[PDB]
Amino acid sequence: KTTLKFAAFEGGYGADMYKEVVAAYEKLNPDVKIELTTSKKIEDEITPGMKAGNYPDIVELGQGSTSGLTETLLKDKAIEDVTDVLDMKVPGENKTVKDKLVDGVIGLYTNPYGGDKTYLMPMYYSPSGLVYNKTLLEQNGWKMPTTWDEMFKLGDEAKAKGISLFTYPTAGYFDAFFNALLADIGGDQFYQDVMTYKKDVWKTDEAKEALETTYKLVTEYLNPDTVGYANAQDFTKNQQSILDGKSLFMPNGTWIVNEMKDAPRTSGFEWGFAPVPTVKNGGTRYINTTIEAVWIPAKAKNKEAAKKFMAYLYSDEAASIFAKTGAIQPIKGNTDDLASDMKVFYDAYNEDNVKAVAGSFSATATVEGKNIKDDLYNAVDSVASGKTTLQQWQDKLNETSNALNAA
Ligand SMILES: CC(=O)N[C@@H]1[C@@H](O[C@@H]2O[C@H](CO)[C@H](O)[C@H](O)[C@H]2O)[C@H](O)[C@@H](CO)O[C@@H]1O
Ligand SMILES: [Ca+2]
Ligand code: NA
Ligand code: NA
Repeated sequence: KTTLKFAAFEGGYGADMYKEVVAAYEKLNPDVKIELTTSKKIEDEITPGMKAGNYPDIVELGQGSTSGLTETLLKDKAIEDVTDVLDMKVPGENKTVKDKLVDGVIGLYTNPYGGDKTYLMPMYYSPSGLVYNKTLLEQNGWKMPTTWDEMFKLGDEAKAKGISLFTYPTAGYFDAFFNALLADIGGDQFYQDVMTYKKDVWKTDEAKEALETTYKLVTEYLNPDTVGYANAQDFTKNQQSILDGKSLFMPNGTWIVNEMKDAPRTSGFEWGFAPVPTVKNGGTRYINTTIEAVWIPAKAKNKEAAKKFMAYLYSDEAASIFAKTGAIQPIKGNTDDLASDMKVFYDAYNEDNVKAVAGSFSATATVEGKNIKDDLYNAVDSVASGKTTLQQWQDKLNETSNALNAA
């Protein structure tokens, strides 16, 4: 009867998840009609509607997308406050969303403005770090490095066999990379200082070491085809180098299995997962808790019906549908009885001296002509191409961060 418009980003977990979730919600609430749209370019799909005033009612699109639409709408104050959804009952169950959510998932990612208001409800619960061919390392006797000195020495040995040490799909995948690396060096509070634009945080030795370590990685041990493929159309080709054995490591999450399931691979390939190495021996290594976001535009016409469907996305019925391709909703018990192909990822949490890290940059203030994500993530391509020095990389980060601190 009543029509709801839902637009969901199609990623490594696939688009058939939302087709099956929408149909299940329409089975529970037959008076609700959901016009589902899935696309790998959500902004280009819904922009004609937003330009014509026909906004979607609910959008699944986490931060760090290629278009940056979620961050743009947060800057423009165009995303509805959905704090009340936490206290809403999940359709078909006798519990609230806040009761089912895992502890600590509400933070700077879900509350980008820094307060207790939730604007981006957490989607998925994927650990992020480095993925590799477990078989290739074992056949060459190469142990998984825990430090970057072991990492660079491994890159020297791999190049003698025609293998580059490092690659990445797009430069945006350094969000989880730096989240772990910054917490590896400076610690928990230091990472929060970076996300909250603490004064002169990028002039600290901890922040300089994270950039210098990433500098040597992308200027010497990078696959020569990485930058040329670091786009929305060719990012799977950089990931394909891992399956072909031409690259050893790349930063990614649990969606990589279903995303590359039909791709060719070296004989006996097996997915390996590990946290991002730290700098010091025996130091704590962090695993990034990568979540996406579901939200409601401020210009949506059917906000109440979208809130009830958003609460349904945390039901057990929707969780079982999402988990078929590796998408683990951030609800309790969802890491129990995990699929076999997810075990190699979540078992990394059981390693010694390994903690979790989560969050993104604070959207509490905006400065004209400055994006801190471009100066840290997107700048990796310029650094790898040789157009940006280590000092220039650090100076622009400090200038933009301190400018956001004063705003
Ligand atoms: C190129 C692309 O769209 N890849 C998506 C991926 O989005 C990327 O996620 C990483 C996370 O480290 C980073 O934020 C990057 O900027 C994003 O483009 C999705 O996370 C997954 C799962 O939805 O599907 C694709 O791989
Ligand atoms: Ca120091
Ligand atoms: Na997962
Ligand atoms: Na999977």
